[PDB]
Amino acid sequence: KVFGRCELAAAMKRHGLDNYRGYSLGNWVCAAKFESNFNTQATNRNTDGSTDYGILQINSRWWCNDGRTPGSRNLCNIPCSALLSSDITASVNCAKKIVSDGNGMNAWVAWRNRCKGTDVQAWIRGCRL
Repeated sequence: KVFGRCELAAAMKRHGLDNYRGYSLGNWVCAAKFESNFNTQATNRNTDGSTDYGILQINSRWWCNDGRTPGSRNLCNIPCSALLSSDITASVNCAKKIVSDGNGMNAWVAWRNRCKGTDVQAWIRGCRL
C-alpha cells in the first residue's frame, strides 16, 4: 500500500507516534517519506547483506528476522515480512523500540540527513490531524 501523506499521519497519530519520545508527528511522516516514499512494500538491500523493510525501512541486522542475515538479532521479535503489511502496526511498534534505543531518530539515516532541523510540521499541514 502507498499511503497518502495525511492518511499516514492519522494512522501514526492513532498508533501513539505523535510526540513519542519527544518527536512530533511531522518527524515520523518526514522520515517515512524519505525512507520509503510512503510505500509499505519498500525493500532495500545493504552492503553488509542486511535488508531494510517497509514504511520506516527497519533493518534485518538488529530488528527483524528475514532468515538470510547471518549473525543478526531479532530485537522486535517479528519476521521482517510482517513489516511490509498494509497495516502499519508492527512497523510502529518496532519503531518505538528503535527510537527508545538511546540514539533517537538518528537511527534513520534519511531523518538525520533530510528531516532533522527542518520545518517538519509542514509534513502534517492541511491534514485533519
